[PDB]
Amino acid sequence: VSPPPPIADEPLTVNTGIYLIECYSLDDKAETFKVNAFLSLSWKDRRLAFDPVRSGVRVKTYEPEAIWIPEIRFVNVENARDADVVDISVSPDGTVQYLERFSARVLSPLDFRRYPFDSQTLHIYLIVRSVDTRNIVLAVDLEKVGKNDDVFLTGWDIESFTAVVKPANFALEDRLESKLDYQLRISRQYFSYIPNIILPMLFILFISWTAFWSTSYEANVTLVVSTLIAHIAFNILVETNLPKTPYMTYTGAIIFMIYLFYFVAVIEVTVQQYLKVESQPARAASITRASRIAFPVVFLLANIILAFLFF
Amino acid sequence: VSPPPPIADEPLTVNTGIYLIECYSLDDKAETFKVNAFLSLSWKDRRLAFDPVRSGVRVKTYEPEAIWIPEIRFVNVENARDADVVDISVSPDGTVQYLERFSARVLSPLDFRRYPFDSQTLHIYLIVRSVDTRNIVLAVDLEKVGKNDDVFLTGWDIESFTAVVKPANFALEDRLESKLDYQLRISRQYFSYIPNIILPMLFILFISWTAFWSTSYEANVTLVVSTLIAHIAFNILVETNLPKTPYMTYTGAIIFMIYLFYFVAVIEVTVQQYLKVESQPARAASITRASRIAFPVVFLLANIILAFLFF
Amino acid sequence: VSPPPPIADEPLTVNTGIYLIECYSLDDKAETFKVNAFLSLSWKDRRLAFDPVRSGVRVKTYEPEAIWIPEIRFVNVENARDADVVDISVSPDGTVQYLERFSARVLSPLDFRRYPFDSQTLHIYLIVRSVDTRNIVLAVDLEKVGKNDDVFLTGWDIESFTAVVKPANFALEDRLESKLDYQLRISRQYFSYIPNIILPMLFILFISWTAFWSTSYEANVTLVVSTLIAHIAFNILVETNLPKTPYMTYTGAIIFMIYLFYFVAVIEVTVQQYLKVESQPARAASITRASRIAFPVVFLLANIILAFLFF
Amino acid sequence: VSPPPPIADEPLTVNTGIYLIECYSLDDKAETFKVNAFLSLSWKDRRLAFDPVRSGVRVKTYEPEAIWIPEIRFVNVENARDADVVDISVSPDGTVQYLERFSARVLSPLDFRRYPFDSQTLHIYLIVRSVDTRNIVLAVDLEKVGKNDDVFLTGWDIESFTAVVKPANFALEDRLESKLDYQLRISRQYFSYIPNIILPMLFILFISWTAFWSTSYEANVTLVVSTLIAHIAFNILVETNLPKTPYMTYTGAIIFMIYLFYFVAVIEVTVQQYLKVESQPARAASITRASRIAFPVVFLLANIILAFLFF
Amino acid sequence: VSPPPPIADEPLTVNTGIYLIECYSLDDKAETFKVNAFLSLSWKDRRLAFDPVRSGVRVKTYEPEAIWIPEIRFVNVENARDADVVDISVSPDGTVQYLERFSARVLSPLDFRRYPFDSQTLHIYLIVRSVDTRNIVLAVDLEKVGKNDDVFLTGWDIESFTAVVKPANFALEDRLESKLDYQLRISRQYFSYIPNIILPMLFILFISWTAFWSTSYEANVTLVVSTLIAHIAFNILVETNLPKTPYMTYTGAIIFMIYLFYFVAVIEVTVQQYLKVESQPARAASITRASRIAFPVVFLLANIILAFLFF
Ligand SMILES: [Cl-]
Ligand SMILES: [Cl-]
Ligand SMILES: [Cl-]
Ligand SMILES: [Cl-]
Ligand SMILES: [Cl-]
Ligand SMILES: [Cl-]
Ligand SMILES: [Cl-]
Ligand code: NA
Ligand code: NA
Ligand code: NA
Ligand code: NA
Ligand code: NA
Ligand code: NA
Repeated sequence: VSPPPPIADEPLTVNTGIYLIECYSLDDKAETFKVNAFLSLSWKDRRLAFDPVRSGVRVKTYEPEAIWIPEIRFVNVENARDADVVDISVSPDGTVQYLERFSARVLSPLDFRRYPFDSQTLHIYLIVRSVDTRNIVLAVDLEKVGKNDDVFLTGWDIESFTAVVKPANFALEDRLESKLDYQLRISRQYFSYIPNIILPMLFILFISWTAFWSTSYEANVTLVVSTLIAHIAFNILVETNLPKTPYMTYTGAIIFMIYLFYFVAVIEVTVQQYLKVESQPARAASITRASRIAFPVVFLLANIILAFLFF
Repeated sequence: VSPPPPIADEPLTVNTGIYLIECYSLDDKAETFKVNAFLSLSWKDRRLAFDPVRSGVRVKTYEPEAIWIPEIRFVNVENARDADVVDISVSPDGTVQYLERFSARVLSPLDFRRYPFDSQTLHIYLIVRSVDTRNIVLAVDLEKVGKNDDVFLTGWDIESFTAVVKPANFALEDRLESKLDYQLRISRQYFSYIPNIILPMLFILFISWTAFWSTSYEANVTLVVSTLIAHIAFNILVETNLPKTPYMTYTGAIIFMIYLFYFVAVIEVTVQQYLKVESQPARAASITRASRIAFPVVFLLANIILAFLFF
Repeated sequence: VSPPPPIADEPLTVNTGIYLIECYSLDDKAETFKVNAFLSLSWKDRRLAFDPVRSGVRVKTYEPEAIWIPEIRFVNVENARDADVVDISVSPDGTVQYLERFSARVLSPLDFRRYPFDSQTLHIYLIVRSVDTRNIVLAVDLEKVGKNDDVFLTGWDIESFTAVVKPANFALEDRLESKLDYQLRISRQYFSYIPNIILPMLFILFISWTAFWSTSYEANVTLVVSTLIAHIAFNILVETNLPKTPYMTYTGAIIFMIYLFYFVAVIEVTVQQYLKVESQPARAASITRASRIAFPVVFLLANIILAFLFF
Repeated sequence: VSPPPPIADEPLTVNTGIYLIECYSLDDKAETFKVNAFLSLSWKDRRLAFDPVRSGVRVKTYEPEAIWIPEIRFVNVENARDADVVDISVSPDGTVQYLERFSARVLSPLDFRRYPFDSQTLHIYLIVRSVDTRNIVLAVDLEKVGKNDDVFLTGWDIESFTAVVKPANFALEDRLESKLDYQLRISRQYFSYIPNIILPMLFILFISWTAFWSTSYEANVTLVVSTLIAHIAFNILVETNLPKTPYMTYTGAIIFMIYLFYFVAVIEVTVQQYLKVESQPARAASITRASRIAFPVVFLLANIILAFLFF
Repeated sequence: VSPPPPIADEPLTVNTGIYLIECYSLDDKAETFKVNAFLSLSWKDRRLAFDPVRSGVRVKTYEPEAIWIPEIRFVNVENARDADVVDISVSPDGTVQYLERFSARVLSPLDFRRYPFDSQTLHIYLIVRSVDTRNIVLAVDLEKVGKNDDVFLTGWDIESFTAVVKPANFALEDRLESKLDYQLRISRQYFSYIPNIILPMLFILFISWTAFWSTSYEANVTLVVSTLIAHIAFNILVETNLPKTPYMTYTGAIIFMIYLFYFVAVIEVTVQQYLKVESQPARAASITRASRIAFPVVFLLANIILAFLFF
């Protein structure tokens, strides 16, 4: 079976639609998500036209093997989609209506700059390669784009699922390709990060600052070094949920900055002890009293500066 | 092969049944479970009618390829089910009895609010899409719904496996869909959480309170900070077995609240030391004595309040 | 192809055999194991009978497609077995000898009560569903049941592989099922648990008891709290190799009991310090001296009681 | 279908091309990467020649089954590539133009000597085995070699994708093999290693050196041993992201060297304490003062020497 | 298609060869490795003989379906090999030359006694089952056994790939089986274990011995307990890379023995403190001075004894 022949010199328009049934497994490290959806295709094939009066039937059902079907592929998939044809219907004028249900692991880059307060635009790129007899061009049937109300992506809020209606037409190996961009806009449910990572991380930091109300070097060393090790455990925990980025994320910036605070608290604790041994406790008392104000104040201002640069 | 023709204007009724053979791998993080079951289907196709006198047999066996079979799909599966046809029996009136054995990874959301004392209703949604020639509607044969006595889901108790007998019939892409809800009610075996997470977590918390019977700042700092780090290890352990939820779980609430207790114990330990250095041990003694009662009392009342809000 | 016809009203006997080639991947958490074996089937088909004088041949080889073969399935498998037919031999009387090689992931529950000194009975349940024309019943050919001498299951000793010769015959969805139970008896190689978990766990416990020969609260607090944290690391290590059980395991019971010992050692260390501060060191000396005997004695007796309840 | 016949005694030239669509999952431990690309093949088959005047058509489309196609394989793949034929076009002279889209897990060794500041040359080796009737030789069509602009490999920068145009022609099992080398040059995005591993590791090292401004043995022991344990946690973290190499990596060398610094700081801390107890604090003061300069100076010079040997 | 008929009563000899293309994923825990190789087979089928004069052709190419091919299987594979036929060639006398490329996950036991200084002999067992018409026997064509020069097994050195030329002929389910043993001799690249596990483990052990030059119980307790916890972290790290063995490995023996050294150092530290409190520091000084020599001396001799028993 060959492609439908043109009346003039017009390309063949394959109208498309994607109806999401399931969204699952958004893997941040892999920058992938799994999708279960309906792919609907429609085009005119005059060779398939019939008279409903003469044939009796208003529509004709076909097996994929019996007719020409455009080879539609996904650009950003790991392996070719697992697809199962649901129906093929042909109106008297030869308008074919094809429907298949598929599943696919989609590869789509994520911007982690504002993590865990980030929003993403996931993409599903549909593509068709033209043949020598005909140039094939893709279109969007908006009445056939959508998602099931129950569609849930664990740890994310689905905002919208739309299609950029004008395809990106280009040459690849001296043949025309027509590409469509289906965009799934999502925003991360940041909630759990607050009681599990953010507040525990602040609590251990504030505990290290109790060393500014202590003259005991041994206890101070314990407070600052112990909490520093717990900070390292949180840094390791966070970086295991994320891929390695060539930029700084919001959480990464805070986590990094908090090390400087631990480092400066060790200097203070060291200086205090040194002065007391040198019989200068009055000078050490001045440094410790200033630290009580300076550490929370510089921490609050540094955080305002960071929140400003990132949001 | 086309669908069976109607006598009047009646939809074709495909009776269904699901008999569970195996339940395994309830993945809390993924919100999935694996199932191995029997899917039985039954419909009338009068085109398949036969006379046992003329044919010899009283029931005819068919290969799936030989006859029209309704395209029945699962809504909430990751990939299309692994299925193997066991039997296709046709009786003289044209009634077809179809039996297949399948295995599928089912995606079903879980409510972790009361974790690890939670119950869940797992769902298996069966669906059929109508054709232009006929509207296909699903029914439940209750005599064909059940589960093997040996069906065990590691770490869970299976309560019941029933079907909501009235299908959800609705429009989807200008065709009718008939959906059935099969519900597997389960409840978590909370037992192991007690000696492995809950009691160890309470023991280390009670150990931190021994600081209220000590005047040694160095020892108190070690007791409270060391046990706090062990609490962080339990928080990390717990959160690795759970997905990130946009709500607070019972365990999460307790784990979070216990940080406040560690934070306030550090303040007490700091205050006590400060007063002793300022030559006010009588005042410090009053605060430490009150803490001995206040900490267990507030811990018990806070826990009663939490158990009330969650149960 | 239809099933063989009966002479009288007798069921068709399908003689079975399982010869293990490989045993691997006993996953304790999943409660699964992987098997690579031979499945042999034997039944009589009179339609297939021939005279070896007239035909010349003593046996006839067949392709699966050419003859009727009973649909034999495994009950407790994750997915249907990956099978490859090795041979089909038909003798003059019509006795068919079928041989296939298969691989399957078998789901079989494990009793962890005596872990890591436990023995298990793994099961492979074979099943056949009867047809309308004939009732099919399973039998065991003992000469065709066995295992390769080289069959090794990493971390386990294989004791025996036998079959319960009488099938479980029962009705399921108004048809007869014939089920056979093939039992693989294994016992855990507990050896490695001794130098890697048990003895390290006892060493750190005995190290905490050195606090009974020390009057230094600061050092005592370090000894008891540090070793307690190492105990938590062993508890976490152990519980990651096991599924969550609605009962107590042997190791779990010991691990749990050892927490009580750490808790009571903290009370002793606290009491001793308190009395010394209250200028009562003679009383504290009496409690520490008793603890030196009481702690090992109660530890040994509690362990004897536990070993008795579990074995 | 047999291979095309030669005019003289010339080998059959199969022109090749690889156009990358997706690059993903560069697994450092496994030394593998996943690829989704176009494989284009072109050869002449005189048997397929036609007159475009007589046949009307300018090109002829074929199904793979209809014509002879060379068996082209990948050398360094885990399993055979998952391939789907896109097009087969035949010009009037008999020049066949074959295009397939494939996905493959490619096994390619990595040099970790300069990790995490390393560059790699990933290889995709194409091969063809000659037949008895004809010797098949591979060529590169440079116009059919390339990559999608959007091609991203998480944690890496793609520099170039080129082919070594001259094949490696060699005998293997008394038949000719023609092998082509497609090279994907990449360089690691080292950025994230700086705030997550390198700077945290230096901070804890500098914290241990504060012991050189302290006369408190107890505090010193805590500072040096605690930071040493945090170093061990970083060493373990790093070595889990890398395979075991029969050579030293850059990071490995630094991580190893830093242990010697911790070991010598423990000797210093021990010596100081010993002298103070022996009533020689003047001598200890001289050693501690020298260590304040010696430790950072030797650390800086040792690092210059290492950076020189590795870069 | 039936097997070739014998001239006399001679068995059918299938000559075999395995040429390794890729070796990868030697999983120590699973005791498996993945292989990508060529399997070549050769046998005589007189029914396939032709006159080169009459037919013109010197060799005849066949599709697997067209002729009888021996069912050759691998004994120690997880699942049946993924195989693709490269060529089937038939000389005029009827000698068939079959070549296929395959990939397989091979299950082969490993001896960890000398880990990480161990050598292994990996096995690939080829097998053929006899038929009633003929006894099929396997042979090795040594000119067709080998490996690609580029064959690399990450973390291992490949020494040789040879075949035990005489098959192990035996009865299995009343048919003769012909088995061949292909042996891949490898030796572990122990290098990385030295800077990553062995030297770090010795450094922390030597640090605990600095307690023998200290009279500070509090500091001693910190030194010995902190380093002991780091030893536990190394024990856990090592045992995660290895399966549980019913014997002691070299590393396991050293790791275990080092616990006894930590235990005895705690006794010494305890004894020293006890004597000082009892006003016997002269006696404690004698024990501490002896320990300075005794601990390194007993450590060196115990290690010589262990190296002797294991090598
Ligand atoms: Cl696709
Ligand atoms: Cl263009
Ligand atoms: Cl074009
Ligand atoms: Cl489905
Ligand atoms: Cl099965
Ligand atoms: Cl390939
Ligand atoms: Cl095989
Ligand atoms: Na088609
Ligand atoms: Na059908
Ligand atoms: Na059959
Ligand atoms: Na301490
Ligand atoms: Na072909
Ligand atoms: Na064959």
